[PDB]
Amino acid sequence: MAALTRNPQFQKLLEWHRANSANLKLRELFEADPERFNNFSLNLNTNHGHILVDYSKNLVSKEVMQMLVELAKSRGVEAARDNMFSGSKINYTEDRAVLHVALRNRSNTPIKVDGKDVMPEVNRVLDKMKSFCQRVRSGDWKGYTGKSITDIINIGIGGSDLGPLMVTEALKPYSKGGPRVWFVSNIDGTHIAKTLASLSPETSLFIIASKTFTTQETITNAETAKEWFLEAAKDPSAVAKHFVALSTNTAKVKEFGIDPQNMFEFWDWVGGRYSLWSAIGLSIALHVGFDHFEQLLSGAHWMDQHFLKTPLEKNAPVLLALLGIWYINCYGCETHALLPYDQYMHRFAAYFQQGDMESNGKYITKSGARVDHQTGPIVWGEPGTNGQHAFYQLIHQGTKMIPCDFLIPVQTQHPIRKGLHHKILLANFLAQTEALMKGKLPEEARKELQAAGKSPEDLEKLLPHKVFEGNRPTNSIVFTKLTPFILGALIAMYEHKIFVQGIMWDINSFDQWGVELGKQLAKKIEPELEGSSAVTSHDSSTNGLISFIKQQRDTKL
Amino acid sequence: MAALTRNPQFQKLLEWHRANSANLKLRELFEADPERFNNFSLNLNTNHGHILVDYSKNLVSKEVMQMLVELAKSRGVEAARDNMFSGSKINYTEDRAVLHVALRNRSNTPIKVDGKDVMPEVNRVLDKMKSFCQRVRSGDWKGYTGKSITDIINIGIGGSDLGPLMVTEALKPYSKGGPRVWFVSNIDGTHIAKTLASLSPETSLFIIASKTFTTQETITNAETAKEWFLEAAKDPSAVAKHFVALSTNTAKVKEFGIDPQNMFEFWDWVGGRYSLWSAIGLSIALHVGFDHFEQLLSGAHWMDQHFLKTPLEKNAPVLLALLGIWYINCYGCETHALLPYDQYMHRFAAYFQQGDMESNGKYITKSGARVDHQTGPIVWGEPGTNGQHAFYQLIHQGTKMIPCDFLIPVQTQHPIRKGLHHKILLANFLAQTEALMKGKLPEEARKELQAAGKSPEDLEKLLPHKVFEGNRPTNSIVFTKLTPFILGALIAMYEHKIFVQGIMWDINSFDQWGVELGKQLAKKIEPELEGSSAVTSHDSSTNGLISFIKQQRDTKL
Ligand SMILES: O=C(O)[C@H](O)[C@H](O)COP(=O)(O)O
Ligand SMILES: O=C(O)[C@H](O)[C@H](O)COP(=O)(O)O
Repeated sequence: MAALTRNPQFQKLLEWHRANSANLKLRELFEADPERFNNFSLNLNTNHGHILVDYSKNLVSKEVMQMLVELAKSRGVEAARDNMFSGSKINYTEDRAVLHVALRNRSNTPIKVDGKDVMPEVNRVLDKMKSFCQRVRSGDWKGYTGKSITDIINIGIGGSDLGPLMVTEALKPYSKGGPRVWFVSNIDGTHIAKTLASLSPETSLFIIASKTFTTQETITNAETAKEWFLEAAKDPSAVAKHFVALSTNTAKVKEFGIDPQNMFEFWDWVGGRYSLWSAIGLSIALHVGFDHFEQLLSGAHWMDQHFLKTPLEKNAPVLLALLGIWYINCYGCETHALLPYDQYMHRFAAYFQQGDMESNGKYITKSGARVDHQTGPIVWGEPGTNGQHAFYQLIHQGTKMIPCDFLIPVQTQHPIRKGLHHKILLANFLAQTEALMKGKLPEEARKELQAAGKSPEDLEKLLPHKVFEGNRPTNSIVFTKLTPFILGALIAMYEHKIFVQGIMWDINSFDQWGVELGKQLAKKIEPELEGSSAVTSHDSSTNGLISFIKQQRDTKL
Repeated sequence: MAALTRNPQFQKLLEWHRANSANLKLRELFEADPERFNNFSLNLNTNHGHILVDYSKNLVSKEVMQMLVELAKSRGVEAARDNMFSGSKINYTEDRAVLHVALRNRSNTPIKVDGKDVMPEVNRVLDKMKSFCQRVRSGDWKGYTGKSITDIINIGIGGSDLGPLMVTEALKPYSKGGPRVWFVSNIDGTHIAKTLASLSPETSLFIIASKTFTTQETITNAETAKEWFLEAAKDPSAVAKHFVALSTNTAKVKEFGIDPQNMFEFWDWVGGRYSLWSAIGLSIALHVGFDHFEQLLSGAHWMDQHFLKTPLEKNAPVLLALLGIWYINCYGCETHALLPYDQYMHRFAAYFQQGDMESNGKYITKSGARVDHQTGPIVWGEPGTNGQHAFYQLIHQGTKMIPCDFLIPVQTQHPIRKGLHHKILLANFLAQTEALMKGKLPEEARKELQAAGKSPEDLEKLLPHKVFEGNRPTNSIVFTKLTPFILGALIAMYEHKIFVQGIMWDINSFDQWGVELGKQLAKKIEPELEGSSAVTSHDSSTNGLISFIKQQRDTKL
């Protein structure tokens, strides 16, 4: 078996769930205890706004939370956290440190890897980013025909794309005066082609974002961009005014034709899905300004310190992690929905779909054992209120239990119509979790239909369809305003939630052998697509699909 | 007990699964049967391109498919389908016909509701749409200062938003000569504010899309748009030049102040999530032209005819439905992933999130009995190749079974670099489903670790982390090109998949009672947010969150 299932505190938790969970009814939990909100929420004062983590609408009692905290202690969460923060090589399959926390270590307390403090180099690259941002944003940096830069294009995929994309979308109001930012990621030629169609080579700056600098999609996209650029500029020296690199691989950057002076370095202990805090964040800093990028880092640092110093029973990422364990390993819920009531946060769910699933979508433990329990959930979601009109039907009246985190800023960036839109948005945010909790009893629906004027026949026909069973648990995460600082704190909070779950499951949150597999796969099929000859080298499906491609690719439509 | 679980063909299938499902291994199924692709795929010739539905990489034998087809028959799928097409009121809770098939009924064969052919009115509205499209696209339709329209803004939510958005995104290359299209949906004031910031009142035309014309989000957004417009135009009579309506409710359209000639009508038998084919698709027709809109309709009509005429055992939407039943009701898979290897299709998954989940996220059967089995899955996904770097880690190496549909056009709209990008994209599409099926054996990974120079100790430790169990089932759906016609067929195919699943579960795919409770509770909270007074009328969580909002909304950050 595996560490979690062999753990006596987990077996106690699970046994309690089997014996007692059917008796947990949210509506009744609240009625019985007027202090429920007070005892099952955290109001965090960061001194730059508050974050309220209200976990009271969860299927938990004091005893459940106690058992969960004991399990975290039994699973050695505190020691593991400390090991991450001190630069221990906790990425054991790759023998690497895990130090995204060093990237935003505003205190500058030394963090050592291999006896050497990483902070001087972290800060050197940040200084280089700051200087570069000033030069570009001021209009001082000129293109090959002597014009200021108007457009910045990040080329990268996965960890080198989604962070910068999500954050520049979320912090859009802070981009006034900054250059337009574009993200190219897919190898699909549509992505680069449609982007380049809107650009001038004279005023576009490309950012090639790649830890390895060998990823097929990114290097191919970069080469396509360079070819397009050089067709116009016709001068290799012009590349240095228009192409920069964010990477750990100096040799491959040089090979591509980028000046080492145009290279913004990061390190092997920065996981891609944890990399927006590093040089990978350059497009963020260019778009919103370095000061706002620093505020983002500072928010993360606040949350880092919260995670590091707070007792587990009052520790926000730990509690979120433990509630997840409860739903995943005791209730068996496959999914976790992230539902931010904020259009600017429209890529937040997608970001953590990567952050969570690539981290904890694992099945081998530190001991080499195959897990005999569930690990990471499927993470999904869309911003409210749109979701209410798309898939909430299923959340309310389907056959699935779906833990949801509802997120919203108190203050809107756009208080139009004297705040009318935000009032309605807030009302829906609140009402939805209330509804999921409370439901609507047959007798309550019966009274409603009676009042609506329905005949005894029509009422009886319609009744069961109008019943909401409720008891659907949510987190509500509410924050003063979505500033760069508060966003940094929220991202870091979920990063540490993911960390805690991974430790408890005894898996490595920080490798990605499935992703590494992917990068080895396409090479075998590529040459087989060339020419008209039939391919017989694979299974009949792969073969048949190739035959279809070859048969269909010359047809005129 | 419910209809499905009481069905003897279902009982046989479930019993077969219990006794035999451990014997099903994809690798073995292909090894034992060289005709597997040939017998477990459908190559559909539409006369406007081919659609290959390759379902061979699924955990099914000939016997399993036979059992599934028998179940579809004994659950009344053929009769239920015929009832939909004939205008029977199969939406039994609302007593409505279900006739999105009539909207695209290119044959013009009479379809009666209450003894009246609906086709004349369908065609009348289409004619009106065509005329309006000519007026706007030609530049003949002038704004209040006499200028041609350059921007169209659809305002709507859910069914009045996702379809038009997804289709205009997917068919972008077909929009030459068309006005720019914008989609405002969220009540969050960010959405309309950032949209209006980039527009001129002189050249913008708003399309107010609302079946009911009372949806709070849409009408509020519409009124905000009108306020912005009138600040510039300062003349209420100019509204008629810049606002049109897509509705079933003539009166409410008139109350808002729109010209009755500016109203594009649809009918109660057009479900919101099945509405893009109706007047709701006006923004599509404006963007890509009416001819292309007609091609979209014709593709759907082709698939309607395929669904209607084809024996179940070779009927594409039926087979897709049956595989889903197998994974949902026998394997217990909560989710279904849609993975288009196509940037233009980037909103396809979000569209069917509504189409699928709002239809089949249900728990009450036709008899009024509660289901005692799973219904609709959670639908999710992002375009390839991006997912390969992000959540495919979990698909390959997690603890969840996740049926995936991989979709791709053979021909790209942007064959840059002599087809290099598309070759790579196709190679990845093919290699990923192959790898999901095959995995990687210990003997294969061992040799890789050996060749990489890993020590005997390191190899031993790394090995299980590098092994992939495989046996992960997929569908591959490959089509000649993503044209308006082919896109229409693909959407219609999934519509009918959803229909078949709904009939088999004995649920109503066409109502949405589960949105009501959240709406009611939001109306109650809205006025409570105003002013400084404490709110105590709810549970302590709702009260506490409101208190936090009132306390935090005046804080200056
Ligand atoms: O998402 C993945 O983990 C990586 O970030 C992605 O494969 C890109 O890798 P690169 O930064 O080395 O190009
Ligand atoms: O998604 C829902 O089913 C509806 O389409 C949505 O609420 C919009 O309703 P309306 O078209 O009546 O405004």
